[PDB]
Amino acid sequence: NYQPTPEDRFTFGLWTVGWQGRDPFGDATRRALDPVESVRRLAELGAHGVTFHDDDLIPFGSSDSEREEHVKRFRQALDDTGMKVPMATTNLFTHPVFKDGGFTANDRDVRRYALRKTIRNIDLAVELGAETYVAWGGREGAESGGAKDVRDALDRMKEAFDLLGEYVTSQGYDIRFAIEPKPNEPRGDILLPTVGHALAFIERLERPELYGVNPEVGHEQMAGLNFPHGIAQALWAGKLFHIDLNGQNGIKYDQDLRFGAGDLRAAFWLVDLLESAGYSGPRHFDFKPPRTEDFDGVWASAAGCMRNYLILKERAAAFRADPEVQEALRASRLDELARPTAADGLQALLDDRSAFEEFDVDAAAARGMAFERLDQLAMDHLLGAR
Amino acid sequence: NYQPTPEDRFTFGLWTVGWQGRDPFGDATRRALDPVESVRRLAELGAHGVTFHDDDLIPFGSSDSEREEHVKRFRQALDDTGMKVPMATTNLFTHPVFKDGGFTANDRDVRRYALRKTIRNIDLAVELGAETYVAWGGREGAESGGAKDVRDALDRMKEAFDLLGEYVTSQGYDIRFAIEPKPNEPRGDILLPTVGHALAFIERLERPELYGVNPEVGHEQMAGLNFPHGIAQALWAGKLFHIDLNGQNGIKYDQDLRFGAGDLRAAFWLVDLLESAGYSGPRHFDFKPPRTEDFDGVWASAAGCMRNYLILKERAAAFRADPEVQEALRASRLDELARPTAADGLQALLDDRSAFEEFDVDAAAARGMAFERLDQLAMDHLLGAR
Amino acid sequence: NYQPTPEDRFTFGLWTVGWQGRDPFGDATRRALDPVESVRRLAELGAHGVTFHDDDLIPFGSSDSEREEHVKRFRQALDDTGMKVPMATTNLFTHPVFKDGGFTANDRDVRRYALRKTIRNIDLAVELGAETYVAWGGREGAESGGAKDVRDALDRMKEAFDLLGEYVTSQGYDIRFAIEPKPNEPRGDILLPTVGHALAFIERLERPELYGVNPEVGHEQMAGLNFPHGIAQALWAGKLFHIDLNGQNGIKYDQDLRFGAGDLRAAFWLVDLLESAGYSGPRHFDFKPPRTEDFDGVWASAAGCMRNYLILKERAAAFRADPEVQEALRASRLDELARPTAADGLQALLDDRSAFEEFDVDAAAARGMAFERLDQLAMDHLLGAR
Amino acid sequence: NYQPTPEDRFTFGLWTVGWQGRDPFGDATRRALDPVESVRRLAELGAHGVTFHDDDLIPFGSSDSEREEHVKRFRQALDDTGMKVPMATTNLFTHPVFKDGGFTANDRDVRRYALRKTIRNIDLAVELGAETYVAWGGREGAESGGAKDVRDALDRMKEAFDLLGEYVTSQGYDIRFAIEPKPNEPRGDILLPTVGHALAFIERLERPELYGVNPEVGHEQMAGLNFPHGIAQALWAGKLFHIDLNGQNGIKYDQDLRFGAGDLRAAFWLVDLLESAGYSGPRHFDFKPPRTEDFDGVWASAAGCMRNYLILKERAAAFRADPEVQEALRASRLDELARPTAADGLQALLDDRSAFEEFDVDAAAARGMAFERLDQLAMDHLLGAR
Ligand SMILES: OC[C@H]1O[C@@H](O)[C@H](O)[C@@H](O)[C@@H]1O
Ligand SMILES: OC[C@H]1O[C@@H](O)[C@H](O)[C@@H](O)[C@@H]1O
Ligand SMILES: OC[C@H]1O[C@@H](O)[C@H](O)[C@@H](O)[C@@H]1O
Ligand SMILES: OC[C@H]1O[C@@H](O)[C@H](O)[C@@H](O)[C@@H]1O
Ligand SMILES: [Mg+2]
Ligand SMILES: [Mg+2]
Ligand SMILES: [Mg+2]
Ligand SMILES: [Mg+2]
Ligand SMILES: [Mn+2]
Ligand SMILES: [Mn+2]
Ligand SMILES: [Mn+2]
Ligand SMILES: [Mn+2]
Repeated sequence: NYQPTPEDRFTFGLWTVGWQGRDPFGDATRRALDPVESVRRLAELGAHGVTFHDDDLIPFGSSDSEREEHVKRFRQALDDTGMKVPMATTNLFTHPVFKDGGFTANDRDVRRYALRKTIRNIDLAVELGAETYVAWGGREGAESGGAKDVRDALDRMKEAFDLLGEYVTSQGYDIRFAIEPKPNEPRGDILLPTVGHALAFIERLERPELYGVNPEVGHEQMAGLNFPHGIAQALWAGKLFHIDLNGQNGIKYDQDLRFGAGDLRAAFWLVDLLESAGYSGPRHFDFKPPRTEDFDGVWASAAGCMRNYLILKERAAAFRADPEVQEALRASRLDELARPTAADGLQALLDDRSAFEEFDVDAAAARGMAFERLDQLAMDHLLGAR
Repeated sequence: NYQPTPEDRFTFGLWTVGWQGRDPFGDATRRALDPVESVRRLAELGAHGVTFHDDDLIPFGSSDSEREEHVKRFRQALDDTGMKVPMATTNLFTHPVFKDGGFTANDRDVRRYALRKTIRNIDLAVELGAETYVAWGGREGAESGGAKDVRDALDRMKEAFDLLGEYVTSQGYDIRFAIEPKPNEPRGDILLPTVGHALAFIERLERPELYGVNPEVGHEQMAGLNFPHGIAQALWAGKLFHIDLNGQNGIKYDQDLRFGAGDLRAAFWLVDLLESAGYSGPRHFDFKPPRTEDFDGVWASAAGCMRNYLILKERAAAFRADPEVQEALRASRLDELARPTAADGLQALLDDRSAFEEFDVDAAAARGMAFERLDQLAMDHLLGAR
Repeated sequence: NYQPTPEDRFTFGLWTVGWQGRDPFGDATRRALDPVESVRRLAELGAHGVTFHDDDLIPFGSSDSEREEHVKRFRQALDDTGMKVPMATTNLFTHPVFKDGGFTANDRDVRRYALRKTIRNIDLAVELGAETYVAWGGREGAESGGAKDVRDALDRMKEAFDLLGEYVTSQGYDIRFAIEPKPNEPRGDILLPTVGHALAFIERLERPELYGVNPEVGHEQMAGLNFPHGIAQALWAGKLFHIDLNGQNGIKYDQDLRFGAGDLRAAFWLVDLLESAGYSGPRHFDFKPPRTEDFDGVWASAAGCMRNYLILKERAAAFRADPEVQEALRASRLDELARPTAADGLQALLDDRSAFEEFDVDAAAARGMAFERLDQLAMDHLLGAR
Repeated sequence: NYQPTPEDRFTFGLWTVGWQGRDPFGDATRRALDPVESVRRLAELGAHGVTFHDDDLIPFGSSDSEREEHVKRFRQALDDTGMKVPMATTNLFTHPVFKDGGFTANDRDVRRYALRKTIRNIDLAVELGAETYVAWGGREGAESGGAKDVRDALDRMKEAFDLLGEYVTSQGYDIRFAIEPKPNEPRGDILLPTVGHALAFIERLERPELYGVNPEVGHEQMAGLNFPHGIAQALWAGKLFHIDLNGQNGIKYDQDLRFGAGDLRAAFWLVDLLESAGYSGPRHFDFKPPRTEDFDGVWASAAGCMRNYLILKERAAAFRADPEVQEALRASRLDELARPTAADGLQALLDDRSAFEEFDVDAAAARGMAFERLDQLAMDHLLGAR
C-alpha cells in the first residue's frame, strides 16, 4: 500500500538523508553518507531522483583530479539505478567567506566569487540533466538595520541573477532558475523573504522568463503564511518551477520535518492543489531526519515523506471525486467564483442597475456560504471517515 | 519641540481618531466623531490632510440628498482649514454582504456590487483631490482550504483591478491605486498577504503602472517580516505610492498602535529609509487610539504619532550626519555594496582568476564586518546618548 | 457513524453557536439566538450540556423581574431536555466599564464591581448544577508598559480570587474555579498568559485546592506552544478542572474554529492524551461558527466539533491498541521513561560507576530513538491508512 | 559616559564572547577563546563576573590531570582580576548522548549520567563562589507527539531536581537552582517552555525554596510573550534568582543578540522594573556576537550589552523621577492599583451598595485611562526628547 514509484517524481537532496545532525546546540549524531550510497538507497525506496549542492558532491576545495573522481562515482551510481538529477544548487552559505552573503555580500570580491562558484556548478548541473537550478540566498540579509542597504542589495541581487541568465543564454542551456524564499535563519531577516517577494523581484530581471520560485512548505509557514495560497499564486503566475516539501510546526526555527508532519491539513490542501492544477515538476523533499534517529530512522523518515504524499493524494482525489463534495462545492458557489465578474464590460456594469441601485444587499448578505459543511466533508475524507 | 507642520505631510484616516473602541470582545467606549470635527481638530494638531472610507463620510445607504449634505459639510471643513485629502478608499468589509469578500466573493453579484461601490467613491476621491486610491482586501480569503479556489480568486482580483484601471483611464483621472497588504484578520488568511505578494500581483495587471502598494507597519510585522526591508523593496520597484504608519508588538491581532509604539527600532530604521530615499508621499497614520482612552487621549495619541516620527527623523538625520557613523559605514563596506559586482562583464568575470582560482577565501573570511560597532552607534543616536 | 451521545460529555457555551458574527471589521451576520432554542438544538445534536456568561443568559442591566423570567425559561429548557450546566462564567470584558480590566482594573471601584458581578453569578451557577466556575481575565493587562504595575496587578488578582474562595467556602458550595489563560487579545498582553503562568499563580492563593485551569486549544497555540504538552502538565499538577476545545491556525488573532480544524495533528495527540489519562470533565467547545455561515452552518459547525472529537478518539484508540505501535513504543523506550531514574537513591547513584566513570557514552549515543517510525505509525492510524 | 563598573553586576558566559560562530547552516567564523583570556578581557571592560558550562571550562572527556590544570589556570585568572563566578551550569545538550534529553531522556542510563555530570559541576561551582546553579533543559522535549510521555517526563524531571536538592542539602551548600525556560529549539517543543511553566513545576518539588527561574529575554519573546510581565510575575513569586539579558526580534530562532537590540522598548521596561523592584542578582548576558564579527567586534558587542543597560537605566530613572510622569501615573490611577480592593472584607463588600446596586457603571466607563499620554512621556524619556 502507498508504495512510491519513479512516476511519482519524488526527489531528495543529498543533504537531507545525509544530514549528520549538527544543530546550533549539538554535535553530529550520524556519520557522513557517501553520495553513491544515498543514490542507491533512495532508488530502492522508489525515489525518482536526487539533487545536490556543489559541496555535497565535491568536498570544498577539491582539486580537479579529486573533483573528477567524485563526479565519476556519482554518475555511475546514477547509471546503475536510472536515478535522475532534476535540480541542483550552490552552497553559498556554509563557508565563513559567505558570512554576510554571496550575491549581496558587502564585499565586492565575495560577490564575484559567489558568482564564479555558482557558474561552475551550473555547468555540472546541466551535464547531469538538471532542468532547474535553485538559488537559496540564506546569507543575504542582516541582523541589524544599518548593516545592509537593501535597495543596493537588491541592485546586486538583480545584477547577479542577470549575469547568470546571460551565462545560460550564451551557453545555449535549457536550464531555468528557481529562487527558494526563506524569511529568516541563519540571518536575522533574509532578503526576498517569501514567495511573493521572490515573484515580484523576478519581474525586474532582464529575462524574467528564465526565473521562477522553489517555495518550501516550512519557509512560508515560518512567516505564518498559508502555503497552499502562496503555491496557488505561484501557479497563477506560471512560476512554480519546483517545490520543496517538508513539515513545520508554526513560527519558530526551520524544522524541515518529513512531509506530512507539522501542519497536516495544509499538507492535504497542498497535495490537493498540486494534483488538481496538474503540477508536473519534481516532488522534492528538503527535510532533515531528526538527529534522534540512527541510519534506519533516516530511511524510514525519507520513506515516510513519499508515503504521506501518496496517502494525501488518495484522500484529496476521493474528496474531489465525491458527489456529495461536488454538490457542496456548488452550494458554496465555488463554481460562481470561476465565472467572469463582468465579461459584459465596464459600461454595461456601470449601467447595470441590478449591480448597485437595485442590488438587494440584505438578501445577498443572508445567503450562508455553507463553508463549514464543505470543510467537514474535507475533514471526513482526510481522516478516512466517509 | 517636535511640533508638526503641514509640510511634514502627516495624514490620518477619519476612522482612526474616529474609532469608537468596539473590538471582538467589547462595546464602544467613545461616541462617534463628526468628520467635520475631526478635520478641524487634526488641522489644529498640525496635520497635512485626512483620508476616508466612503462609509466613514457618507453613512451606508444614504439617499442622494443626505449624501450631498455630508459631502458639502466635509468640503467646507476642508476649505476652512486648508486640509488636503491625498487618499481615499472603499469600505468593502463592514457590511455583512462582504462576509466572503468584495472583489473575490464567491457570489458573482457581490463582486459586481463591490466594483460599483468602489467606482462611485473613486469619483468623489478624484473630486476632493486624492492622488491615491487604496484597496484593502480585508475580506478576500478564507478560513478553510476548500472555500476559495485561490487561482480563480486571483483571476477575479485581476479582473476587478483591470476594470478599475480602465475606468480611471476612460475618465482621464490622474489617480493611481495602492494595494494595502495584510496577512490575516478578519479572514483566517487574506489574499495578497504581504508587500511582496501585492507587488507580484501588480505585474500581472493590464496597466501595471497604475498600481503600487500602501504597506502598513503592523501588517508586515503580523507575518514577522522586516518592515523597512519590505519598504526598501517597494521603493526599489518604484511602487511606494503611499504608506500606513502605526505600531505593532509582534505576531498577534492587528494592534494599530500609535506610530513609534511597538517595534521602536524598526520605526527608527523605517524613518531613516523614508527620509534617505526622499519618499515624498503622505505619512499616513492608520492607527486606533486604544479603547482605554477618552477623547483627550484620542488627540494625545494622534499627536504622539507625528511627534514620534519627528523625533525619529531627527535621530536618523543625526546618525547619518555623524562623521563617526560615516566612517563606520565605510568600515562595514556599505560603500562597496553600492559598486557594481561585475561591470567588467560576464566574460571578464569568467576569465578573472582573482575571482575564483586565486581568490584567497580565508583572508576574506577573516575580515570582520564591524556590524556591531555600527549598530551601537545607531543605538547611541536613537537614545540620544552621543 | 460517530454520532455523539450525552455520555461523551460534549458541552457548548451559549455564546458559541450564539455568536452573531460581529468582528473588529464587520457587523453581525446572524440574528441573536434565544438561549432556550440553543438548549434544544444542542440537545438534539447529542450534546451533554451548556455553559453561559451571566450576560448571555440575563441581558445586562436586567431588573429582578426580567432576570427571574430569563432564568425560569432557561431552567425549563434544561428540564425538558435533561441538558446539564457543568460550568458558568462572568462577562468581565464586554461592557466599557471593564476597558482596563475587572479584577485588576486600575480603578478600585471597578474591581469591587467586578467581584460583585462575579459573586452574583456564582450563586446562579451553583443553583443550576455547575461544578466549575471559569475566570477568563480577557481585559487584565495592558497595551503599554507604564499602564499596569504587574506586581500590584497580581496582588489585586490574588485578592479577588482569595475573596471568591472565601465566599464559596462561607456558602458551603462545592464549586471550584478554573482560570482560562490567554496570551493576548483584546489586551496587547494579558496577565497569566499561559497554562503555566496560571498554574504558578494558583499556588500563591490562600486555598490553592479550589483553583485549576481551563486551558483552551487556540490560546496556547497563540503563543506557539504545544497544547498537548501544556495539558499534560496541567494533568500532572492535578489541575485540569475543565478544557476548551476549538481550532487555531498558528500565531494570529483568536480564531475559535470548530475543534479539529487548525492544528489537526495536535488535536489528535490532545484527544489521545485526554482519553489515555482518563480525563472525566466536560469536553467543552469554545468556538465560533465563522460569520460566513447562516444558521444551518452554525449547527453543522457545532456538530462537526463533536464529530471530529469522536473520529480522533477512535483513531487514537486504534493507534494505542495496535501491537505494532506497542512494539514501536518499546523500541523508542517509552517504557523506560516510566521507570524511576534512581530509585536506588542519591548515594547509590554517586557510587554507581556505570552511571559515569564507566558509562559508555558513545554506545548510548549511537542507539537510535526510532521516533520517526513511531510517528509514521501514528500518522498511518490518524489517516486510516493501516 | 555609561562606563560599566563591577558594582553594576554585569556577567557573561564563557560561551557568549567565546561563541565561534557555528550555526545550523555554517562553519565557525572565529577561533576558540581561551577562558583565561575571556576573564581578562571581560574584566578590562568593567564586567563583574563570568559564568560557565562544565564543558566550556574543562573540555569534555578530560582526565583528572587535565581537568585540574584547566581549573587552576581559570582560578588564577579570577584571582588576578577579582572577577567573580556567580553562576554555573551543565552542558546537557551538545554531546550526541543527550539527543533525547538529559534528565528526561527516554533511556534511563542517560538520565543517570545526566545527574552525575551535573553533580560533579555543582561541586566545582560551589568552590568557585557560585550562588546560583542554572538548569537549561534544551534537549528535554520532542519533535513528534508519541516520542515523549510528558507526564512521565515531568515525573523524571521532578525526580532529578529533587535528587539535586537532596545533594546540596546533604553537602551543606548554600547554592540554589534556577530553571532557564525556553519554548523550543533545538527540540521541536521543549518542556517547561516559559517562566510560568517553570514556576508552576517548582511548586511540585520536594524543597521548592531551593528553586527559582533564570528567565531569558529572547526565550519568552520566542513565544510572543511580554518579558517584563513574566519578570514581574517571577519577582511577585520571589523566584527571580538570576536573569539572562539579550535581544530577540520576534518569533523565530533564538537570536541571542546583544542586550538592547531586538525589542528596545521591552528592554526599557525591563530595566525600569529590575531597578524599581531592587533586583540585586547578576545582570547576566547570554548573547552571541553575530558570526559576521571578528574578535574586535566580539568585545564591542559585549561592551554594547552593558552600555545599553546603563543608558536604559538612566532613561527609566529620569522617567520615574519626572514630576510630570508622577502626575501622569496618578492620572492613570496607578496609585489606586496599589490599594487593596476590599480590605473592608467579604461581608462589607457584599453589603456595599456602592459596589453594585448603586454603582454608576457609565460614569466609571467614561473616565479615560490617560494611558497614551503616559506612554508618550515614557517614549519622550527613552529617546531623550524631554
Ligand atoms: O541552497 C539550497 C538549499 O540549501 C539547503 O542547505 C537549505 O537547507 C535549503 O533551504 C535549500 O533548499
Ligand atoms: O480599506 C482601507 C483601510 O480599511 C481600514 O478599515 C483598515 O483598518 C485598514 O487596514 C485599511 O487601511
Ligand atoms: O469568560 C469566559 C469566556 O469568555 C468568552 O467570551 C471568551 O471567548 C472565552 O475565551 C472564555 O471562555
Ligand atoms: O545551559 C545553560 C545555557 O546553555 C547555553 O548553551 C544556552 O545557549 C543558554 O540557553 C543557557 O543559558
Ligand atoms: Mg530548501
Ligand atoms: Mg491600513
Ligand atoms: Mg474560552
Ligand atoms: Mg541562556
Ligand atoms: Mn527549511
Ligand atoms: Mn492594521
Ligand atoms: Mn479563543
Ligand atoms: Mn537564547
